Amino acid sequence: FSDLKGKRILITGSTEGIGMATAIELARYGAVVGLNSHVDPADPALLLGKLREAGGDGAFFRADITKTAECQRLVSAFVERFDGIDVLINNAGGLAGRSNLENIDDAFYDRVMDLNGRSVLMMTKFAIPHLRASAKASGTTSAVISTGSIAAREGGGIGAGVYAASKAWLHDIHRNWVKEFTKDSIRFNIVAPGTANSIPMGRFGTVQELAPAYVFFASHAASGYITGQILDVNGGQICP
Amino acid sequence: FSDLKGKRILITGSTEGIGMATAIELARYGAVVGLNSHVDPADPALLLGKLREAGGDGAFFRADITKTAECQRLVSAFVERFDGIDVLINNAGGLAGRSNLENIDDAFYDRVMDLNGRSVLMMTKFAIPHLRASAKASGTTSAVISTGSIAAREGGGIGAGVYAASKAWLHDIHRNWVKEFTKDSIRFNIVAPGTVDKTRIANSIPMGRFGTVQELAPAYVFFASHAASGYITGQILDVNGGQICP
Amino acid sequence: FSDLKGKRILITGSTEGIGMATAIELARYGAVVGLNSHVDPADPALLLGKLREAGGDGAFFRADITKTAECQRLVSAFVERFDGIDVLINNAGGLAGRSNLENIDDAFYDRVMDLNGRSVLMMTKFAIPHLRASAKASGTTSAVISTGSIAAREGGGIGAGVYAASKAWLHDIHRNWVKEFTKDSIRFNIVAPGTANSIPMGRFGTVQELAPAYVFFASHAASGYITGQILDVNGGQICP
Amino acid sequence: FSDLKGKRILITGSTEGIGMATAIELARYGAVVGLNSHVDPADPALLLGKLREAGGDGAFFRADITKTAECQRLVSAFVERFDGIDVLINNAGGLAGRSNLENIDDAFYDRVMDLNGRSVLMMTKFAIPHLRASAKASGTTSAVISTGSIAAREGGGIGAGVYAASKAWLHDIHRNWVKEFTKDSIRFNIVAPGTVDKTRIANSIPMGRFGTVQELAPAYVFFASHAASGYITGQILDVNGGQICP
Repeated sequence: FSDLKGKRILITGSTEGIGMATAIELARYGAVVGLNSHVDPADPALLLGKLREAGGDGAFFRADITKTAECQRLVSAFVERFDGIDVLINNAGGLAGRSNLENIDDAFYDRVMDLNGRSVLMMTKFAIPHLRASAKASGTTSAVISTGSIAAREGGGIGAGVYAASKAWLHDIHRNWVKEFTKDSIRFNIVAPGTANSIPMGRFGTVQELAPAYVFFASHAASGYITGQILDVNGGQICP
Repeated sequence: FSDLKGKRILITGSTEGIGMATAIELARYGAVVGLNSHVDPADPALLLGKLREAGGDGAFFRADITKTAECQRLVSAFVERFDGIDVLINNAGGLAGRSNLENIDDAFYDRVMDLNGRSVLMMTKFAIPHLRASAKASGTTSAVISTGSIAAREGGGIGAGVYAASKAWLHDIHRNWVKEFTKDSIRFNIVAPGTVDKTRIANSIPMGRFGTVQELAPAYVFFASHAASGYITGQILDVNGGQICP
Repeated sequence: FSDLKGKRILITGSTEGIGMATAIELARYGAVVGLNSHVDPADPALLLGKLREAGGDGAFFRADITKTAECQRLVSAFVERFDGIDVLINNAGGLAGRSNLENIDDAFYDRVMDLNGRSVLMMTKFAIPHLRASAKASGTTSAVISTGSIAAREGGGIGAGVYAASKAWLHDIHRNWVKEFTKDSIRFNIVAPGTANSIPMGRFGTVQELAPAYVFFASHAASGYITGQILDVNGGQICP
Repeated sequence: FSDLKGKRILITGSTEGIGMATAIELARYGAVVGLNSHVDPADPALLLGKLREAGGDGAFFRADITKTAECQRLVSAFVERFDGIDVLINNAGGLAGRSNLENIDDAFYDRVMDLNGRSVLMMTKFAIPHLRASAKASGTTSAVISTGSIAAREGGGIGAGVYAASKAWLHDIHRNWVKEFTKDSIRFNIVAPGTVDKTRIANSIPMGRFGTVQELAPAYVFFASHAASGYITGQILDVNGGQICP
């Protein structure tokens, strides 16, 4: 993954969990990583230290990407700082509460779909021209990676229907983006985490077991001929 | 399909296309069909005449189901007329325009997702109580049938990404509803049309032509009948001339 | 399903279970049904009586379709009797024993694949020219229906790996046949039965709940624009 | 991928194409690679020289793995040389001809299914005991990686039906092996190439060209490394320039 050195990678929802672990793993190969959350972390400089300690660089950008204006602002701020985008990682998302169908109102639907649907759509939209520029300059490809879910495939847990559907939504919109943007040499791939006795490996995954898949999809040398794919990382929980 | 006689079937978006053809075919087996559109058909009496001539009955209910309040109102109106719901057919939906990703704004996203996402969610939400009651009274099952799409599987055409995604959204939410509502003896199935009535799309179809609405309706009849499909739930039947073989 | 009247339907493995139930249901719409098993049933005339009582007709043909020569003989015998084939139903198949991977030898592999693979391949092969002729004469379509399985999708039970794989094999070869033979107006579809607490409906299916799907796929009026599809009949056991 | 140093990786069909490229890329991380072909390469010393120049080691083993006896013999030979197996890569396979269905005879069926079905079954069968022992000794996982195909998903080209089916067979038997062998800390994953090195096939690929073997190898390296993919089993990674997006 020597081709990740100096690559400018914007990761949404990356101050904790999978996003932060991915940021660090990418930074180990010299990536320049834009961290993001809707809230300021306790110690932003510490996160930056971990990126630089690993061998890369970066910055933290606060932005609430449930709002389209904020997606625009985040992309513009990242490009102002680093002069472009080589990889976008759509990682921000989540359940945003649980509700059986009969208790779902407009507010609940809006909340879940803004977090998991509108955010990914608009982040990607605003990143496209920068990703297009990146691939043109490098003569290789640029990349989008999005965090999917097992729930996209088998409906998710009771009360998590809208969330599950939003991930199926994501998995399929990537297929559309392959059709539109492969001509621009932009690749699109998904890492789909699982959720214990329904898991063949008999345990939940750790963030360290998720990060390498993102690194793989980020590197043109590793995955340059790979686009429109979903790699499920779930200890065998589903074998699609 | 003799077990469809008297069954009360609410079909959203059924004044034209697949919905109207399905309504007529169900009426042939004596179904009582609720026709619906967001706008008034120019003569509802004629459409209802066709249902009765086929051998069934029904009524027309105007409701713009992109609005949650309208979904509640439509279910209430149908239940006011027929006291209950035995089958809900979520057929309303559509592209609502095309846009390359870089031209998509909030309005475009909201429009497509209200038409294909919010609508089916809220229609199903408001119908489920009645479907539950229906199944309990009959001792068999009640049914939800939703119109999906090939685009749920392979991303749809350029400009149709949000539509495509909204259909994948539907296909997967049905899987969730199987988990929640199979205990209430409610079945959930999808008919996923390919291309229904250009040369390039036809060449991508092994049968070399687009489908007709008459070729779509029988799949809905099959999924509506407990006798035919009583042990079938959580499934998608693609009707597409071989355009995709999933 | 009024267009099934007089349709000549050859069903392999149809003296018991799904095959016999399907034969009867088709006969209710006036179909002429060729029954088949590798062994003579106790009372062949009784089965014929059930077809005729339902409203159709038929005959019983004994043939061991694990052997290609027997597939040829069965097709030739059916056509000798009824002058053609309008629908082929590949229903013969089954586990043929259970074996964990380490105990699988050539004999086991051969047994399972002859029953589930070679049989379907060769039955369909020998039927094609008759199915081609049927569709040309009717001006509509002729049809192949094959019995698949949930096991094609999720690997089957422990010890049933070769069986499970043979069903995935079937599901995919149908996709190839769509490409080759749609130009001949021959349709190909699959009914995929499930196998209790892993089943949302909380029970196993009955043969009566399986038969209608076959009738649906057999009728041009019902499924004339449907080819290359799999309808899983499994009480929600998998929602693919 | 530092955890690949010294790992003993048996790759069937690895004197050319994807197998040879994968062998070399693994050797770069210090792997000990068993090269195999059903026929003798014209100079094995040269191929082994490339493995050592890359930074690894290995040996060549001739075996026609369409025969079960040869599968046993190959595993025995590799284990005789290196005492065990840490990763098995089932890469041997291929069309073995094309035939329209009406021209397929028993010989055609047997040939394709021995090459793509029987071979992978028996190679995996004979390797599993050693993979089990390997995982126990290391305290991590051992791995099986098998070469699948786009044809497993969408039926393959005209004439390639049995090949296509044999790859679907493989994709699904891996799912069974996850159920049986995850308890032994053996992982099972598939790399499914699309088209690897005509104008019509290229136009069906969004990237507008066939893949190269160098673009396939990294996926195998990823699946071979417990550090990279230790929580990944029962998966298929398609490497196809967008030809199918499953």
